[PDB]
Amino acid sequence: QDLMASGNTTVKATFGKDSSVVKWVVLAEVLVGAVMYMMTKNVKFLAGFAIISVFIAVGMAVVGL
Amino acid sequence: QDLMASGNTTVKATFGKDSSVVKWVVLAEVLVGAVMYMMTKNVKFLAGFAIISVFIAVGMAVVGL
Amino acid sequence: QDLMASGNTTVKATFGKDSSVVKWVVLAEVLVGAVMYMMTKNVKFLAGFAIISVFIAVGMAVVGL
Amino acid sequence: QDLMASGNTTVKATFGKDSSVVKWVVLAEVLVGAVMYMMTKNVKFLAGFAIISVFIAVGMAVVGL
Amino acid sequence: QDLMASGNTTVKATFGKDSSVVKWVVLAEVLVGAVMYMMTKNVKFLAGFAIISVFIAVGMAVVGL
Amino acid sequence: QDLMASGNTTVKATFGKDSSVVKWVVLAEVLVGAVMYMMTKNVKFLAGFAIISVFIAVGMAVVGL
Amino acid sequence: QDLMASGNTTVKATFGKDSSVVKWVVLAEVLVGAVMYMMTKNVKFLAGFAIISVFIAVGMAVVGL
Amino acid sequence: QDLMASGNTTVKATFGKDSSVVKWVVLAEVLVGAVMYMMTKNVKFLAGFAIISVFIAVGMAVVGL
Amino acid sequence: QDLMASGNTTVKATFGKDSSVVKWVVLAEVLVGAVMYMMTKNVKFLAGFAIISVFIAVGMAVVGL
Amino acid sequence: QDLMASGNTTVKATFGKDSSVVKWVVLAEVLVGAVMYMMTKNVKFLAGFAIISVFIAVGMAVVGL
Amino acid sequence: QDLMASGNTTVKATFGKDSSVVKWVVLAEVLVGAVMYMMTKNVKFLAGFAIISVFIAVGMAVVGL
Amino acid sequence: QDLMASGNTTVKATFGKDSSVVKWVVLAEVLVGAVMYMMTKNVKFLAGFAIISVFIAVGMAVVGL
Amino acid sequence: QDLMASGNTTVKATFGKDSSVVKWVVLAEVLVGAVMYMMTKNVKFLAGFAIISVFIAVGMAVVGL
Amino acid sequence: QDLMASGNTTVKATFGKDSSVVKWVVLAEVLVGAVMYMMTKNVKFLAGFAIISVFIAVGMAVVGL
Amino acid sequence: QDLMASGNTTVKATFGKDSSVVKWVVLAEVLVGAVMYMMTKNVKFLAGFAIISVFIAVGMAVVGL
Amino acid sequence: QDLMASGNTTVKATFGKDSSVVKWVVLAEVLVGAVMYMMTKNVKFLAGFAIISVFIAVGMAVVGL
Amino acid sequence: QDLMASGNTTVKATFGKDSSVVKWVVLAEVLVGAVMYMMTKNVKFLAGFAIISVFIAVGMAVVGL
Amino acid sequence: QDLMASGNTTVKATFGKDSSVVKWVVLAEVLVGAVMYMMTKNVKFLAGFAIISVFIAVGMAVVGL
Amino acid sequence: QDLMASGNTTVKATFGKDSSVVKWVVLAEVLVGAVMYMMTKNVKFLAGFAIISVFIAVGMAVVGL
Amino acid sequence: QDLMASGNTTVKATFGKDSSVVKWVVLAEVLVGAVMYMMTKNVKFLAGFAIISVFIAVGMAVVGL
Repeated sequence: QDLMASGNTTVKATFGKDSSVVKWVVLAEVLVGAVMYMMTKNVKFLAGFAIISVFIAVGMAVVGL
Repeated sequence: QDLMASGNTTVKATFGKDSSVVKWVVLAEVLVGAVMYMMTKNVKFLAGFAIISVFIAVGMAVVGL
Repeated sequence: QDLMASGNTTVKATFGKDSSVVKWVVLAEVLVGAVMYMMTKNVKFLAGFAIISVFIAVGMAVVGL
Repeated sequence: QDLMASGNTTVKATFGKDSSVVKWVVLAEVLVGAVMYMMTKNVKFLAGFAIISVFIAVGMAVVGL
Repeated sequence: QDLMASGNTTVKATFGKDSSVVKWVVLAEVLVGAVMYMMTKNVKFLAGFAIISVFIAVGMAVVGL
Repeated sequence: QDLMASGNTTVKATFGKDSSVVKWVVLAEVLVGAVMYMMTKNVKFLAGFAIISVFIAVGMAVVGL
Repeated sequence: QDLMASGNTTVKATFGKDSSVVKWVVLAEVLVGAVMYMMTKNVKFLAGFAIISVFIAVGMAVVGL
Repeated sequence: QDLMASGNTTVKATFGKDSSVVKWVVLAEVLVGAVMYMMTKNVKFLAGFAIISVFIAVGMAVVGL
Repeated sequence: QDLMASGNTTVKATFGKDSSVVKWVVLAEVLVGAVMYMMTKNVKFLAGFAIISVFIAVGMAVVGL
Repeated sequence: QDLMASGNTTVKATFGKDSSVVKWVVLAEVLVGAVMYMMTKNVKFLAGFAIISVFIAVGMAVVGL
Repeated sequence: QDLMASGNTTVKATFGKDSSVVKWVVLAEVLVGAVMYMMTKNVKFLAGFAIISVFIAVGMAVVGL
Repeated sequence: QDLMASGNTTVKATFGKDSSVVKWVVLAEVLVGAVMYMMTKNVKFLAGFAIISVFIAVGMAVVGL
Repeated sequence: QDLMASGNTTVKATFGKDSSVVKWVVLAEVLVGAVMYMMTKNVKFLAGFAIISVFIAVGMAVVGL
Repeated sequence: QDLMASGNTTVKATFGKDSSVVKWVVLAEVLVGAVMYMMTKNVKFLAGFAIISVFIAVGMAVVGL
Repeated sequence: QDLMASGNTTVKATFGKDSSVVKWVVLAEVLVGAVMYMMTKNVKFLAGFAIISVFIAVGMAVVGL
Repeated sequence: QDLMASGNTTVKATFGKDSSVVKWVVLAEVLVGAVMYMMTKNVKFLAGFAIISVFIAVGMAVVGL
Repeated sequence: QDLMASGNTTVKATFGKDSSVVKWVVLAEVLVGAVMYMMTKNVKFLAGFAIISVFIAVGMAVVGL
Repeated sequence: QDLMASGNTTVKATFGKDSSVVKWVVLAEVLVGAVMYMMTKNVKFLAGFAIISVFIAVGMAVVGL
Repeated sequence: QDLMASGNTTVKATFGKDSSVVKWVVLAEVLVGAVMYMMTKNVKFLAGFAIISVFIAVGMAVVGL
Repeated sequence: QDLMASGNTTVKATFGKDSSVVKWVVLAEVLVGAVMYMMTKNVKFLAGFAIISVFIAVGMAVVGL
């Protein structure tokens, strides 16, 4: 017998490296930086905009099925 | 099956590179600079007015769906 | 569907290039210069009176919706 | 007589070091970090992404049948 | 024989993507944000107002019968 | 059959865009700003006074039944 | 049916544009300025004395029921 | 019903244009000027002695209940 | 036949808009505010003193038999 | 029948506008101000000393049975 | 019945206008001034030494049972 | 009953007008003056050496138990 | 017949205003304050040391049989 | 009958004014001051070293059996 | 019975006036002064080096078992 | 039993009067003087170069284990 | 007859002051401190390492059979 | 009988003074310092790097079986 | 048995003295210095660029497995 | 297994010695010098223009992957 936990894993395709879910955060990332940059006017919050992106890239690349 | 996280993403069009949400901050940006410039009279707070703008541009351009 | 962040943006008209909010700072600008010019008697604080004005102009002109 | 608790242990192969079940968490791991990193923008939540991975590795390696 | 769990599913129409039940939360959403925004005056609670809406949209769209 | 969740929705009229409930927060909004402005004397807390208002406007306008 | 959130709104008359509650802050306003002006001797804290007043005026005028 | 925030407002009479509280600052005003005038020997700190006085006068006169 | 759940509803008069039970909380309200205000010295806890009062008013007014 | 929640309300006289319980807080009020004033040496904590007093006055006056 | 919150109020005599507890702060007052005066050498911290004293006097005099 | 806050007040004798604690500051006073006089060579820092001394004297004399 | 719940009430004498049981807490009170004062070094935990004592006094005095 | 809560109260002698338990905190007191003084280098944490000591003294003296 | 909190108090000898633990801070003391003196170059941080030492001395001498 | 805080105190040898750690600061000392001397060209910053050195010497000599 | 609850009490020797079970916690103690010290980098978690040890010592010494 | 809690204590060898588990933290230690040093640029976080190391050394040395 | 915490420690190779993770900070180090140097234009932030580097070197060299 | 922290490091190419990010600061460098040179007219701010450049060069050259 094979493993029955499988089937679909469209879940991947749902969460896939390019999917709906993934992109959203980046917008939030872009938003929240612009958000928090307003009050502080510190150049801080513009980071994961780079980082998160490449983070998720290798992050997803680690497994991503 | 496709990914079911999708549908609309009018959310994009709601947050889209030219949308309501985006522009607001810029005003705040323009405001808060004029705000904080008053007390300090330092030429500092006039930056992201350029930066944030082009920031969000490429920032949105990074993904923006 | 359209973006639901919209509606009014009388907020613009509230913050609009000629609106209530905008003008106030300029007075403060004019005031605070006269303010700080008193103690220093340095010709410094008479600037953004020009600058801020034209600043906000193009500043608002950048987007201002 | 042998032990009758045995048979299959495809359960292993179902939970096996590389199986369906295992990978899912990592995605969640990658997700939730990106999740919680948004609100805090603290570099914290990017850890078990390394840790959990190698954790489960030796963790599974401890027994994993 | 067919499935006898069926019949009506006016329940859908009762919970349907546009129904009574659905809308209520959004008001609460709009309310509670205005609620909690008062004490904190943090721009936080104005989110699901967007999110929940589009959330339920695709959320309902996932199945919604 | 129709949906039985309905009936009244005077609740709307109770929470309606112009109703009792709505206005209260604005006062609180006006109050709490004057409140917190006292201790800080920062021009911050005078915002949602604009924002919340127009916020609820489109916010209610999003659905508001 | 009408909205049952109503009744009294003497609360208004309690918070009304001229009421007890309103005036208090102004005194505090006048006080705290004189307060903080002592230590700094900066002409700063004499502002909302004008501002807050007219602020609350239009502020209350925005809704104030 | 009337507003129940009222009653006493002896608080006024406690803070009243001529009351205990009011006068104190003026002494401090007179003191701190003499204080800070010593170290600087600049004729500066003798101002609000006039200003604060008339300030509070119209200041209290603005509302003062 | 009429409903036999009735009779007395002195319970109302026992809980009535002006009764024993009602008033107690207000004292507690007044107390607990003074209570918690001591430790924090935050102006917070002086609210429901207004709110609860008018709250119960319309609250009782909603039905109160 | 009358309401049986009544009887005594010596509780009032126990909590009465002049009673034991009431006064205590004021001492604490006077204490804690002197307390917290020590560390900060900010003139802040001397307030409710006035406020709380008159607060409880009208506060008790609101109902106080 | 009388109020049972009473009895002793030696607590007063424990906190009384001349008691143990009261005096301590004044020493701290005298100390902390000498403390903080050292680092700043600003004539500031010698105040409540007068103020606190007379403060507590009338402060206690307000009620002090 | 008497006040139980009492007992010892060797604390006085520990902080007493002539005690250990008192004298220390004076040395610091003498030191820090010599300290800060070095860099400035301004005759300033030789003051509380007189002042603090007599300050603490009457200061302690105010109460000092 | 009399009430048979009685007899002994040495329980009182066991819990009596001066008994074993009573005193223990005070020690704990004294201990736990010294306990929690260590970590915080906040002057807080030295209170019920007064309060609890007089609390139990009138507290016991309320009935204490 | 006597109270049976008694017996030993070596517990006192275990917690007694001079016992093991008592002294420990003082060391911690001495330690934690030296601890927290390091990071701040504020002269603050050297207090209860006096205070706690005499505190516990009268504190224990209050009852201490 | 004796007190059972005792035994060892090698803890003393572990924390004893000359022990491991004690000395460490002094090094830190010496270090942190040299640390913070670098950035400020203020002669400040060379104090507890004397003070802490003699502080702990009498400090330990106060009890130190 | 002996004190178990001991063992190694190679920490000393790690921080020892001649160790790695010690010397570093001196370089920084030499550096920062040359650093800050550049901008001011004041002969000031050449001091602890002597002082710190001999400072740490006796400083370490005070205890240094 | 003797007590039959006895026999073995190798349980002691199993839990004995030096046994397997005892030591484990100390490692955990040492571990968890190093654990929690990482995230906070507060010097806190290095305590029971001393305390627990001597704690269990006298703790076991209290009875330990 | 001997104690049956024993056997293996490879757990030691698993946690042993030189084992896998031990070293990890040190890396984290080295990491987190470099981590937190970035944002603050305070020389603080480089400590337990020494301390934790020698800490665990004697710490493990205390028992470590 | 051997210790089962082992296996991989590719984690080392993942965090190894030359690995991905290590280098990143240095860039940040180089960045943040250039970052913070801009606003201050103080020559400060160019340090750990040397320090952190050699820091991590010996730091990793301390254990690094 | 290899280290999974890797992948991309386009991050380098994103931050690479010649990349977008790098150049920006230099402009700011050139700007801010011209900025701050205006007010002071001191020849100071024209430095890192050289320095930062070559700084980042070797700085990046130190590692830069």
